[PDB]
Amino acid sequence: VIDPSELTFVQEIGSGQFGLVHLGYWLNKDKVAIKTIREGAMSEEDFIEEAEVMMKLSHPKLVQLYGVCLEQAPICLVFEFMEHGCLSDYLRTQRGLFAAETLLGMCLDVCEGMAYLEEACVIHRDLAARNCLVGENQVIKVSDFGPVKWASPEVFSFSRYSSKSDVWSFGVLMWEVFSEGKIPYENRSNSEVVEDISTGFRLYKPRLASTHVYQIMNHCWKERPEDRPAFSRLLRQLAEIAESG
Repeated sequence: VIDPSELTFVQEIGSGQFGLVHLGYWLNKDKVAIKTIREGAMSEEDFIEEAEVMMKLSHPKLVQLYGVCLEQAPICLVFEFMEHGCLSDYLRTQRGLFAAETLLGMCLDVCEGMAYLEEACVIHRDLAARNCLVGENQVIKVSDFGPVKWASPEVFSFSRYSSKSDVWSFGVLMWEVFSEGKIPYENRSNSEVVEDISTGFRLYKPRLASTHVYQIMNHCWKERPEDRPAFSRLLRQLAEIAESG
């Protein structure tokens, strides 16, 4: 589903060399977010292979794609627009207005997304509040798929990604959510956080996080990947708590 240029560009709303993100409209009708590339930022093949897989993946909790622009000019990906920006950003402002029953619902949205990605054998090498989008009333959707404060030990060292590495990250994101968007290990060095985690230190439990939520957070943070629950499991565990909580 290729887009020629039926795209109107409005404002810059995101960046990182691999292109910027603009708020646009497709056909003067649909509000969209357009991710352009740069120049020699991504091989044509890299971006093509990436777009295809992204278009292969679809879940209610992942950001939806409208199409791609290979029709020249900066190459780009047209996503649906998320009316509330990125979670992290939403969690920081709005701080003090969240009910625990609301923050957990958020975590559950990213978990459903992540369960889907997990089964699809996809690894989100950078799961964090900054890559989650808020839209249709609180609904959280994961994006930027297809930062050692979020890396599991196996990543720190061997750079061994996996589905479990994601869960570890998910754990940090939960901390992020429940702390209403605070910086994990803020006052600390990368070549310092590794020290603490390696000894058994874990992010402190946020006030809004109940001991039961914290428990799961600590299960995502087990040293061994195999000791961590799959997202498929995290989802059901989070559900129970939420249900009763």
